[PDB]
Amino acid sequence: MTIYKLGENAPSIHESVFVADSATIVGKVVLEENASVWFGATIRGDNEPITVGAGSNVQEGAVLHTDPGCPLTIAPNVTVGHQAMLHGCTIGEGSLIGIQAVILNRAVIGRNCLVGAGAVITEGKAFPDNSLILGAPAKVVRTLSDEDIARMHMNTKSYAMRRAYFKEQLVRI
Amino acid sequence: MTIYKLGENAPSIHESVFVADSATIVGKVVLEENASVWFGATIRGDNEPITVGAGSNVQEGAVLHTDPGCPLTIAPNVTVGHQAMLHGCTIGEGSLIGIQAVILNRAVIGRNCLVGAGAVITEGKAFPDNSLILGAPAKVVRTLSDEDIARMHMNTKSYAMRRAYFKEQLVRI
Amino acid sequence: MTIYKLGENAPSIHESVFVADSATIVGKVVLEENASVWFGATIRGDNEPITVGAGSNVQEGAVLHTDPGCPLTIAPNVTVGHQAMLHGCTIGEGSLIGIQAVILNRAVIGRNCLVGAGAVITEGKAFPDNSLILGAPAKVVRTLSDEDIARMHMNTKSYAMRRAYFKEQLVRI
Ligand SMILES: [Zn+2]
Ligand SMILES: [Zn+2]
Ligand SMILES: [Zn+2]
Repeated sequence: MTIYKLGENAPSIHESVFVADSATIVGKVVLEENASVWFGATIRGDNEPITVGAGSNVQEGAVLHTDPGCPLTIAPNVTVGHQAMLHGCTIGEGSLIGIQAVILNRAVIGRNCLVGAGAVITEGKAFPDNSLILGAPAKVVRTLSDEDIARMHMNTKSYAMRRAYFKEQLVRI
Repeated sequence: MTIYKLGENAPSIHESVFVADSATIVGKVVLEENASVWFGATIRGDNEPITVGAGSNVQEGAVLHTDPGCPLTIAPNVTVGHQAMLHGCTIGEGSLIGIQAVILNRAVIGRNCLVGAGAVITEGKAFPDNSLILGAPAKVVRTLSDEDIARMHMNTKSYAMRRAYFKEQLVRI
Repeated sequence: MTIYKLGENAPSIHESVFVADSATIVGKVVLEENASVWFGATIRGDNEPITVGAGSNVQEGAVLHTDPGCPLTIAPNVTVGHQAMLHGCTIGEGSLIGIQAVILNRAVIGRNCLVGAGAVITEGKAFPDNSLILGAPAKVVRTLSDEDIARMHMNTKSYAMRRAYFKEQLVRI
């Protein structure tokens, strides 16, 4: 596997976590219960700590990094889509980060936000809870409905389930 | 290698296929004759089936996935560029998907289309044959010329050839 | 590791280089002193040669490729950010390529340029030294200040240092 200890800092991974063999986890990284990191994703905890909250998933090729003074915190029940890039930011509980979305240092995404695929959130930007954030540079286009939020959570919960399926039914050929 | 069987579903790969050691193939995936999947690419067939048509290539870091009710079908002679992301869509024969392009569920790209680098095709969008599709959200900017189409195909055919070269002349150091 | 010889062409890597185990280096590739290639990055030297200048870094998931007649040359002291894609272009000394930025064939980036995250530089575009290049298609928005340039270099130099730390303190778990 690609789980690495850097210096004296070794990842803290809950047993229930699914970490794909090609998912790189380095240094100061905390992966909470029911979280999952997929193929090709990389979580490099060499500067500030990086936390992936319980029930949260980090999909294929997503890259999580930080810079000094910019810890990366992903709250519980969050989906980080394929190829996304989170850099030293804060993601609120229940949010969904779209495919290839880019979020830079100091950015703060509130609870239940949906960041659109291909969006780019610049450094220091803050967004209120339940916001649909689209564009590059991204901005709040409107508030999400109960349905939007419920579908986002359904996807995230589905991944928390898929996690167990991959842990017990995935066999190399 | 990173070829995985998920549950009872194992990938169907034609012997002529080139699958890079770091290319992840999981579950319900069909890779037809002369297709090729490069380093870091991931094809996750855990929901709907994913088919890569004969003579088609999936370049470095591209990620192919689907959601229930949204199978991913890549027709023959198609090029999927580096870092692209295809999610539950349909790609017509002879097309070219640009670098980092993103195509979401239910999108349908006709035959001989060229999707520009960095474009974003939203869910459900459909585009006619021979279209040059650019933007995010992407749209048809104009019809491609015989030359445009011929150059696209030349690239794809070149990859079908490069496939054999890598299968027999690539040696780990 | 993922260092590959293609045909008769084998990578030329300076001993001081840090090459992550999952970093793919193939064929005609030259990695100069103090350069570093991170997890999931791929440098495919199967067409034209690809050179990574001394003290330059190629971050997670970045993909470097070329096409015939389009060599890829990355000058010394350059930072290529996470998930960037450089295709047959020329990057001037002291520059910084932002996260997920895409630069296509024949593009020329002068010395000390900063390409913004998510930008897309089309084929053949040329940009003068000390330019802040943003957008897709990207363009020069303004000249960088001494500070901007100095901070860019600080990041790149920091990576040249981090390189040694990973070479001696990174241990698989
Ligand atoms: Zn970083
Ligand atoms: Zn998906
Ligand atoms: Zn290429």
